[PDB]
Amino acid sequence: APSMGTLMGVYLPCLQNIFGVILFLRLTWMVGTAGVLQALLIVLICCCCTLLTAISMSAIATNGVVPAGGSYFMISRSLGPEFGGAVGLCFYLGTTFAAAMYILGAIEILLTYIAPPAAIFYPSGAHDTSNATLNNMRVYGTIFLTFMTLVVFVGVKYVNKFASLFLACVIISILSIYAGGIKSIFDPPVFPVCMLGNRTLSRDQFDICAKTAVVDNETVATQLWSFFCHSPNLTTDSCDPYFMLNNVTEIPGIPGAAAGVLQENLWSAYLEKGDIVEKHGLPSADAPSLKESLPLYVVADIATSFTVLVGIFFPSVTGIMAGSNRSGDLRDAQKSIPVGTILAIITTSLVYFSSVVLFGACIEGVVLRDKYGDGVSRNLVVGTLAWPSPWVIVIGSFFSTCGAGLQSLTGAPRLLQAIAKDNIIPFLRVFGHGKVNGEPTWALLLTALIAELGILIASLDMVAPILSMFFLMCYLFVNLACAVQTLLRTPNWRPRFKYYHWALSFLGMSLCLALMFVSSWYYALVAMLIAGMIYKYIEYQG
Amino acid sequence: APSMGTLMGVYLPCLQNIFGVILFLRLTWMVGTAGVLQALLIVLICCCCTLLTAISMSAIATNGVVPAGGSYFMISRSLGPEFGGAVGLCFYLGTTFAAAMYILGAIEILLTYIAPPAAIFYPSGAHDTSNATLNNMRVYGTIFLTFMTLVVFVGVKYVNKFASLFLACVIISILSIYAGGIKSIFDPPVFPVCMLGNRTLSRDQFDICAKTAVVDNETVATQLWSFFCHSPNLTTDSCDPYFMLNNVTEIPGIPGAAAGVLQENLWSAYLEKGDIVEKHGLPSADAPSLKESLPLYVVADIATSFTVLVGIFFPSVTGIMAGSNRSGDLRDAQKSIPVGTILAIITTSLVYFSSVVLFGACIEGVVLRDKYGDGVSRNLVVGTLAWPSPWVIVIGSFFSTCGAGLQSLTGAPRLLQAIAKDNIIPFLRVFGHGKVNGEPTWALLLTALIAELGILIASLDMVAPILSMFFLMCYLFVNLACAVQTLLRTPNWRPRFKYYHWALSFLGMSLCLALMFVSSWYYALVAMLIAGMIYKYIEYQG
Ligand SMILES: *[C@@H]1O[C@H](CO)[C@@H](O[C@@H]2O[C@H](CO)[C@@H](O)[C@H](O)[C@H]2NC(C)=O)[C@H](O)[C@H]1NC(C)=O
Ligand SMILES: *[C@@H]1O[C@H](CO)[C@@H](O[C@@H]2O[C@H](CO)[C@@H](O)[C@H](O)[C@H]2NC(C)=O)[C@H](O)[C@H]1NC(C)=O
Ligand SMILES: *[C@@H]1O[C@H](CO)[C@@H](O[C@@H]2O[C@H](CO)[C@@H](O)[C@H](O)[C@H]2NC(C)=O)[C@H](O)[C@H]1NC(C)=O
Ligand SMILES: *[C@@H]1O[C@H](CO)[C@@H](O[C@@H]2O[C@H](CO)[C@@H](O)[C@H](O)[C@H]2NC(C)=O)[C@H](O)[C@H]1NC(C)=O
Ligand SMILES: Cc1csc(N(C(=O)CSc2ccc(-c3ccccc3)nn2)C2CC2)n1
Ligand SMILES: Cc1csc(N(C(=O)CSc2ccc(-c3ccccc3)nn2)C2CC2)n1
Repeated sequence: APSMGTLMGVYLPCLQNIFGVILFLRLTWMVGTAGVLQALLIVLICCCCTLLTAISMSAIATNGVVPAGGSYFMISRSLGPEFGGAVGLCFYLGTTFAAAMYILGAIEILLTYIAPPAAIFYPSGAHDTSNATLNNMRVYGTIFLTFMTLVVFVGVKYVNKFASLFLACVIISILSIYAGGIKSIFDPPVFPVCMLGNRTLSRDQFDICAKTAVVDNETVATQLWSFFCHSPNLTTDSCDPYFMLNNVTEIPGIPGAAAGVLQENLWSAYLEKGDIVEKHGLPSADAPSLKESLPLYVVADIATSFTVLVGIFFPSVTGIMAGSNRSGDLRDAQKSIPVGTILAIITTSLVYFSSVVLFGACIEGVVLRDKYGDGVSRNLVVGTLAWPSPWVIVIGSFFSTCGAGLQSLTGAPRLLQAIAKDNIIPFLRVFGHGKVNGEPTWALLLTALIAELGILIASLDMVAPILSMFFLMCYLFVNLACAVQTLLRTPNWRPRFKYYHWALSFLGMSLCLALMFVSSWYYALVAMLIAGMIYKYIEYQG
Repeated sequence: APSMGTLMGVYLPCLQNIFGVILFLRLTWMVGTAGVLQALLIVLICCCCTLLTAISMSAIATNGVVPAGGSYFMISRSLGPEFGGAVGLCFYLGTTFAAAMYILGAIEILLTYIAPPAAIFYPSGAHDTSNATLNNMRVYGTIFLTFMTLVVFVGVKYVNKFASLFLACVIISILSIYAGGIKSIFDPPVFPVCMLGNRTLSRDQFDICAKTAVVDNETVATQLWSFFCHSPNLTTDSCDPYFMLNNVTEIPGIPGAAAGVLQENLWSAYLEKGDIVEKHGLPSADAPSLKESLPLYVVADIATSFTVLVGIFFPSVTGIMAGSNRSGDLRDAQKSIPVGTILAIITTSLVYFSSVVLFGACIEGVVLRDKYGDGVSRNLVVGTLAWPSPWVIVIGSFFSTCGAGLQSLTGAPRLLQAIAKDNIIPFLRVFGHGKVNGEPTWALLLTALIAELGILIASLDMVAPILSMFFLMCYLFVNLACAVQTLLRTPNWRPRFKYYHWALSFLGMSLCLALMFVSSWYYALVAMLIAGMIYKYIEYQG
């Protein structure tokens, strides 16, 4: 018999789950590659679909009748059980796999940056190859998932504390990054980046960045010159003409917040796979490039385009259902779910916009698209923006991913119990009537096993678009259910009196159905096929 | 009401399906990497498991009661329907996917070698990237699969003709390769291979193989010297010391059949990924190797070991069920299936052994492990062994793969109909009572759709071990069923009177159950789980 109210019941969980980790790490890459304007447009599109879905859900919940079950109950009541069951099952699978991926990301964040100094779990995998890190993940993520499932098994009263602490840490990290940005505007930090000609080269091989140097009144080896130039004598031009013709120089990578940098970084620059990231302002002579010289540069990892960028970014904006599916507590959910969801979504969108604009206007353009940090000692560029130190941002990202995973894991069992509580799927009957007070039991086991299988895979990033397709399908179905319910003599209305809600819901449904289509039609077809199969099975069961 | 007799009914299909294409292309790689002795041992192990399964099947069929259905009916009658249904379903899936992979391999053989000159289907894909070839396959394989399904739909009376022609072509290719081997023993061909120091380098960049040459009474550019050495003047040692210190030379790659080559090629040589294949007899100085010089060599593709080699080779020895599942024709199958299966299996094993020994004793060891042909103009080494020309061997391989795919496609519907003919699986009832005369109809559609999905994947090589696991599970279950049936008061006995059949079946079952385990336990666990799920579903249906 829980009742979590509005603020903690539906606002904090949604905001905490929405943030993810894309803001801390991939946001700089996106802004650098697509420019400020295109990044703003893409974030606006994603937030627009999410806000339209939230508004449709609020309109549906205005009736104040949802007793239990998340969006699945609403969809089943409005449209019909046959579609509602399939949508709920797909959404539950997506939520479980998203929780698994969040936990994996948190574990890998911890391994790479959190405590690599403590052997970076070297005994766990010994770093023989990528398999070593994969095993380290497969073990540590499982060790953490067991604890997460154990904690979530107890009533949510003991779950909201950890989520609140994680959200507090994430907010602290965001405030620190903004303070670092303002300080850089008032006092730029130090962050040298090595650029030869007008290109950029990873500063991980040579100790110093200079074609020639003088030690003991004599020319030096110039380790940089040693690479791509095997002649250790100054009076020699044997190696590639690029070194001799072009010139090497060092430029700040974090010139702070200034009008010039932001204005120069406005437009976008998409590069195909294998290209070399190079600044445009400074000069560079043209000469043939030796094949061996290619590795000693900065090369794009994947092709860059608006559609691919939108597909990559969209998942970071999902998870608005944390406060929707969770309905056991929060008495009088009618007056709580919509306001909380809208507030959290709007705050997240505003923070995303401000962060993207600041990143565009603060950091040097060349560094931004230098993904993986190979350009500068592989260290986190955004971390240096943090006021105190990169540790604050790294720990913030780790806690954010862990908390998002925990919130998704907590949410999934409620939806599973709601689906099974109704005799809609014959073989899910046992997964109902959990512990007293309505807590989900005997379904937490199923969700935990699903997450454990996902962890055992330890490569869920391969099937990235499947979860996005599931989430978009659920949102589109919610929008359509709201539209039909309003059409079919729905008295539920906000203070504004009009029929424009029909058009709004249709616009959102079309918008981020085409969104999923452009993201990956290849997997959208598979997701639609799975939904159809579940719908046919439901029809057979009747 | 068909009756195909013994020879054509059960012998020709099994033998023509067993051959595959591994003999023509990968056999040389296996013999070169693992040596003659280890290749003989591995082929012996695979053929031993296959022959033990065949003998167990013959013992079971000695009762002369199998009216219809392949190994599934035997297993269900002996052990029990619960296991039989699951084993039959897994075997049917494996056969369908094997047919799809065979058709894909045939299409890719045609694209790469059959008719690349006819634009190599350039308009189909334009060769923009690997996606171009993938689309070419996805289209041509479907175009061929539609025709294959259409032909197989008609009674087998119109199917055995194409299989007979394909088997005739394959036998012609085998005879040609043996004749070429004997001729090389009596008259070695010409096949220069470029070796620097004691290593080997692909002869695809430079026109001639010589560190220096004289044209117009002057030193030449020496294109080979241009690669890895960018100084175009003879009086210069700027480039890597390997070229100057070591010496480059040309050696025959096909010295014919001689005692020395075979004796020197006896022992094995396993190399880890990234290694460089080098001969042992000739000398080679030691000096540092430049990083850029690495690509201009011959590098192993994957790690080499006995277990991985056995796992790779085993699928080339399966398919002995072609004459077993097909039982609609061949009246009095009791006196036909065992003799035909044993004869075909023994002939295939003998041909494999002889071919491996000849390959070991004929071709130069260095070339053998030069997979993909990059060592010598990417052209098929085994093709040059053919007496008339490589075209005979290439067409033989293409026809062999096409025929194997066609035979598997023909076999699958019979097993599907047999499974559905019995009300064991509730939802397979519709897939029964095909066209008159017992021909499979309304199940050929399902098998064709499964094959079409596999083609659309066009990358079935990724899940290679799954089909191997399915086949090994089916064979092991057949062996266990034979053992139990003989134990449970089975009067079926051959002229030899003894109870050693129990021990023989147990030995085979253990042998190539551990075979699948060593091949891939990772996927063996998944296959076992799928079989258990099918068994539980069957139990529920009762
Ligand atoms: C890299 O070195 C070149 C050297 O030419 C610089 O271009 C100028 O070249 C003239 C020719 O002797 C010199 O007198 C100038 O001193 C050079 N300019 C400078 C600033 O040194 C080129 O400018 C150098 N790179 C950069 C970024 O300045
Ligand atoms: C860095 O330098 C390159 C080349 O110097 C410039 O981009 C063009 O590159 C082509 C090479 O095919 C040159 O022919 C052009 O002269 C270069 N400038 C143009 C086309 O305006 C550019 O300065 C930089 N390239 C980037 C930033 O991608
Ligand atoms: C590659 O060239 C070397 C050159 O040293 C050959 O080794 C011998 O070196 C001496 C030293 O001058 C020469 O007089 C000999 O003529 C060289 N031998 C030969 C056969 O030319 C080395 O033998 C050469 N490579 C091969 C495979 O013979
Ligand atoms: C080809 O040459 C290599 C090296 O010259 C020989 O294998 C050994 O390689 C190591 C390199 O670390 C040398 O130190 C040894 O002197 C080489 N010979 C040995 C260990 O007996 C060998 O002749 C050839 N390598 C092959 C065939 O793999
Ligand atoms: C060390 C590190 C750096 S960056 C990083 N990352 C993360 O920590 C995120 S892992 C992740 C990815 C996707 C999803 C997801 C959620 C909902 C729907 C679809 C997908 N969830 N979680 C990933 C590469 C960006 N790890
Ligand atoms: C151009 C070319 C060269 S070599 C080649 N190959 C082929 O043509 C064979 S494609 C193939 C592979 C596996 C199976 C199979 C059958 C039964 C059970 C498990 C696997 N069937 N078919 C493949 C790489 C060797 N193509």
